Amino acid sequence: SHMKLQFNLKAYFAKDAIAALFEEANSTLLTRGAPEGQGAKVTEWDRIELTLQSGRYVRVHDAIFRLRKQLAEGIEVESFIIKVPADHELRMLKVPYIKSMENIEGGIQLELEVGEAEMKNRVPDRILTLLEEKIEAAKAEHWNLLWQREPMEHPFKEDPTQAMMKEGWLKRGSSRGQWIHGPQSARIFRTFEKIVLEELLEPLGYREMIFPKLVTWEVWMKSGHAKGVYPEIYYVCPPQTRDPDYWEEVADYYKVTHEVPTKLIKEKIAEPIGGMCYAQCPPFWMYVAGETLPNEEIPVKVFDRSGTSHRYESGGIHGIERVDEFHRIEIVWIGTKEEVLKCAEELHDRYMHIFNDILDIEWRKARVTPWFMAQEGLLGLAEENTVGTTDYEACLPYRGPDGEWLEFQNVSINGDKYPKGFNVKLQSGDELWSGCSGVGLERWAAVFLAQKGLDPANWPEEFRNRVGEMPKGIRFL
Amino acid sequence: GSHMKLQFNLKAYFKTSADPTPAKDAIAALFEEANSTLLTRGAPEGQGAKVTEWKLGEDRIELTLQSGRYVRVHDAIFRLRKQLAEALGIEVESFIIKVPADHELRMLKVPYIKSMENIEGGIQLELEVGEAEMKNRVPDRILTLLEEKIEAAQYAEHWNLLWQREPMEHPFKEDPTQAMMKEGWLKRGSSRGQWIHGPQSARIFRTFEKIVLEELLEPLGYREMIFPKLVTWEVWMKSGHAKGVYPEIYYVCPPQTRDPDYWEEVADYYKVTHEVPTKLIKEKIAEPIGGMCYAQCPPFWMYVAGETLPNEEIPVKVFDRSGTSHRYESGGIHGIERVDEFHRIEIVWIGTKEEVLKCAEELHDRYMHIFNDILDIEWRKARVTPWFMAQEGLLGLAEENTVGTTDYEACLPYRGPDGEWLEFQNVSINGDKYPKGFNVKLQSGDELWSGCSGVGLERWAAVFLAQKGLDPANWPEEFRNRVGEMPKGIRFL
Ligand SMILES: Nc1ncnc2c1ncn2[C@@H]1O[C@H](COS(=O)(=O)NC(=O)[C@@H](N)CO)[C@@H](O)[C@H]1O
Ligand SMILES: Nc1ncnc2c1ncn2[C@@H]1O[C@H](COS(=O)(=O)NC(=O)[C@@H](N)CO)[C@@H](O)[C@H]1O
Ligand SMILES: [Cl-]
Ligand SMILES: [Cl-]
Ligand SMILES: [Zn+2]
Ligand SMILES: [Zn+2]
Repeated sequence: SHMKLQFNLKAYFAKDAIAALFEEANSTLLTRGAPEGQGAKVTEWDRIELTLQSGRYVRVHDAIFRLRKQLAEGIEVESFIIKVPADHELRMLKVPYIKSMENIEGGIQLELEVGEAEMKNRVPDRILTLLEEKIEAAKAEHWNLLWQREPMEHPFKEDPTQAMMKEGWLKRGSSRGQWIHGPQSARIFRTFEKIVLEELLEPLGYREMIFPKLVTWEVWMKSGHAKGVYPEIYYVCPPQTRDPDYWEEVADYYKVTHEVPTKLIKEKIAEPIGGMCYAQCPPFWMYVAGETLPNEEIPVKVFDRSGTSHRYESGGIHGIERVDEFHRIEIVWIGTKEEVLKCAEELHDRYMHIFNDILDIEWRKARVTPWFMAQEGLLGLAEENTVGTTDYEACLPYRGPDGEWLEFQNVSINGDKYPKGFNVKLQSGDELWSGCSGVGLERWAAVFLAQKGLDPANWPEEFRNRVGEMPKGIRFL
Repeated sequence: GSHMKLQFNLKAYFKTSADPTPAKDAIAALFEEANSTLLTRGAPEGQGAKVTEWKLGEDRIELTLQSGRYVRVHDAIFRLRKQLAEALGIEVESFIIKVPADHELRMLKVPYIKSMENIEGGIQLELEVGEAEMKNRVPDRILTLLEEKIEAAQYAEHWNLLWQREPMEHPFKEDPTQAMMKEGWLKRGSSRGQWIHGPQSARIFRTFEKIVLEELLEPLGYREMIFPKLVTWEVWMKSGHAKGVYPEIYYVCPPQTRDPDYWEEVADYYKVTHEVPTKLIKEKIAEPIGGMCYAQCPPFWMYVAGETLPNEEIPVKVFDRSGTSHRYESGGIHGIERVDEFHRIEIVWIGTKEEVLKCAEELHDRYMHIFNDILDIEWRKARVTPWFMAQEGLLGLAEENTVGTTDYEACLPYRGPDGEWLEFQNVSINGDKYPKGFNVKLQSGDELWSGCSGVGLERWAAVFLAQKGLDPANWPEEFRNRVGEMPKGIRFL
């Protein structure tokens, strides 16, 4: 039912002549209605008690400081109620500045808890917005094909991870979804990196940088990840102190029992400062944060390959196609909208050549949900049509004729999100855009070895040329 | 030191059958026999364990056992249990250990220790232990623990010169980090002691890395691997780091669940306040599973853990350069010479003692060429406290004269004529520690040794740029050839 939004405030801050002010304040001072007469109205009333109410227009905490002006010839809060319309009931949720939440036979009734400082800082605004966004939501990722290569014959049908484990290419690491790469598998990773460097990054004029791998909340606040990335983060906590005396109990406990006291260690570490590299590109942005670029400096074309990314993926035993610790080449570009779109197309042309002529794999491209929207809790598609992600996918023969194709890398136009988030300006003042491309080496390896096999004699001439003589593994009895 | 005897004193009783009375005399005979034959086994002349008194009861064959260094009372009582069960439930009354010590120790919370008091000659420990603990060899580990804390309470870091280069002219005296910041080579990252390297600084790192590959790793036949960067408690237990690495690790905690409903409260908090609720997040993460890469080599050893290597497969010569190392160093605002996040090439080798010694020699020879001929820096090397001991909280040297660490140090002219030199890399011989810790064997049954070498790229840069400056025109020809044409940085208004 069409219930109405209602702001309700009880507040208090010798004179009888205030009858020519308060009576007319309900028709002159607070009458600023948008569609019609939608201002603050009917209610009852230096303890000057106010019970005045409002809707979306001329808010009760925007009108309460307007009465601070008129009466000038601190505000203490008593009761605050927000009646929010909702077509159906909603689950109980704890949200700061909310004391009570109740679903009824009408909608949702919130009981907020604010001071005058909280009213000034716009607290009821964000609570409303969030609650309205939860009721608006009260489905699925987007996908459509752009191009696919003609089907190929697939003489190799085995799981490449199984094939790699059997043949001593790699082994499982100690941590969840983690691998140790022996000489052969390492040779494959470095050859993919050499290809991306020589066939893409150098001819396109990209410059190497080293991005930080420990990412703080500050970065993820600016990148928007602080909006919903939490389920997949590997959190990092420093110790509360470096004082050995403080850690002696833990060390002594271990030395006697041969078990590390993980519960006591958790008390002795600080709250998390952030987490391990997740999307890779965000910590780069502190390099350009608050800066203004001269127009001759763009497009800024940069890449990183200096470490591991960590994601707490879904449970189960997987191959190197799905891991909790991975190795990516992050490619980032910044410029005008036109340059960002042009840079993206330059990359597509270089990726096409690589996958067709060097790896000679069967692959496709598809428009999907923007990486940044997915990683902060959202789905669907971006508002601007030029903004979004293009996914690169390839078949894994072992998965069967109907198996799902593996996303092995992406290319994204991010719009002005990052330049806005990190406050990066252009000298001319024209809007800055950015893009990025993530190359997953474990994913390239899953695709290549699933299609081509582990035998150099069956790999394309172009790849084999770039590999050199394959190294030997470490053999055991 | 104290000459006082290490002694063990156990008051206990058995129950290896259904309850009798005093109904067997062979008990008296086997205790006298054990003192003369059984409890002497594994002990030098007259240093065996002794049952010094015994009495019977209702299913209680109570005895007072005594011993020293060998055939310890927690080991000897199971020798007696096997006897008193095959010839015909251990409960402990008291477990006393007297340990020689010069100085008195501040008592601390240690499991299975009821009492600790000073005596003449050393320290007396009354243990709170049962039969499971004795079988587990808990008394042994308590003794090792106390011996470590007694050894530490005596009269820091060791240092002795091995080779030094003839002093060079030092025309550049700027702090290379300040110089690099002013010229747009790098900027500080958001995290404590963290840096973002622009095109110019990254070019330098990559050139060092190429020098190590081409001048060392390739001609010496090293094979690249990729070691894990998130390190688990399992790895650090086997490496010994679990013994005291704690004050300096960046701890890693996974979420307790991926369930988005569990994390809704966190996201909602941020959306309303614009603040990340770090206190609530700490409640929602799991206990730490380990921490970020610290020594780099330990997680490799999971590759060889519990395996046997064929003799034709050694020496095993591998390296890793696949990511970042993280250490919670001492506070203060510093340059790239003192960082919490660094990039190292970890070089590892495994084989026999003589092969490991040889591989160490080969690396030293290649390093000497690099620093003398290519970087052309003023440097030295010195024998120092073994890296693995220092990261366990220990000082001094290993008692095997060949086991230890050689540090490479170089002067930073901005620190002045008397400033401390900077350690920029090391080469270590680690003995059997890692093969033993991870259970790696050799087919021939001969001992397996390993070593490692850590090349810290930030440290190479701090040293090279402090001595040579940031201008390529003043760099050595051999270095300038390898760098190629330096790239432009990103210019700001
Ligand atoms: N758990 C994982 N295991 C292995 N590779 C992964 C994993 N997650 C992502 N990748 C690789 O990283 C690429 C880009 O990751 S992404 O989430 O889609 N997008 C981003 O993070 C962007 N910032 C670009 O890197 C993917 O195409 C995939 O190849
Ligand atoms: N906090 C740090 N910042 C930068 N570089 C470091 C830091 N700590 C160590 N290194 C580099 O890593 C090298 C070896 O580190 S070590 O602690 O001495 N020893 C080890 O951990 C051994 N496993 C060898 O890697 C040092 O010589 C130094 O060059
Ligand atoms: Cl990130
Ligand atoms: Cl480590
Ligand atoms: Zn990105
Ligand atoms: Zn090492």
